[PDB]
Amino acid sequence: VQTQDFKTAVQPDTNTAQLIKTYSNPKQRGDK
Repeated sequence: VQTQDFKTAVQPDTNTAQLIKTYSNPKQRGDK
């Protein structure tokens, strides 16, 4: 899972979110 370019109030790059993204959306690019 790729990290986002920068953090946002609505979308923080939390470890829990990245763990959920493994099965929810593993193909997200992360390029804003």
